[PDB]
Amino acid sequence: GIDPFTQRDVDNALRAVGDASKRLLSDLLPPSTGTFQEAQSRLNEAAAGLNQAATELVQASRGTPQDLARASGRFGQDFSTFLEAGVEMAGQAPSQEDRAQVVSNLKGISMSSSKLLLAAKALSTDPASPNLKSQLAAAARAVTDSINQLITMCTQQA
Repeated sequence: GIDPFTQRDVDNALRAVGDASKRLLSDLLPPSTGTFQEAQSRLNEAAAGLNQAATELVQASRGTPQDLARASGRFGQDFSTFLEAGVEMAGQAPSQEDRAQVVSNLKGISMSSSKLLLAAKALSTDPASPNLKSQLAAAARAVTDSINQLITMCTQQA
């Protein structure tokens, strides 16, 4: 056997995040009709987990590439659930101006999460680069920022 789950997870994350970001923010839209607050709540629950997923990349970046693997594997996977909920409520937006706006926010976190993963991947091949830890933490902070940004907007913002 070979060394399992160390490089797969960092690519698998891009697989999940990338596909979700491309298939949901383009072409395919969740035709889920019902209560807006349901998708709102569903997004909130999902976000809370993804917030930790980004945190996992942070804690793992200062540990081992093998931790980064599981951090990557969850981050990409959980992002799907987050995005699928976000795009769902985005499609329920009555005004297309707001609809396009919320999609723009979704892109912000979709891109940032992708950009974060790239740092984790690089840190798996370059684990002796201390600066790359901080770059990862910075990108993770950006992801978490975008998550909270969208979550603040999904609720009635005052």
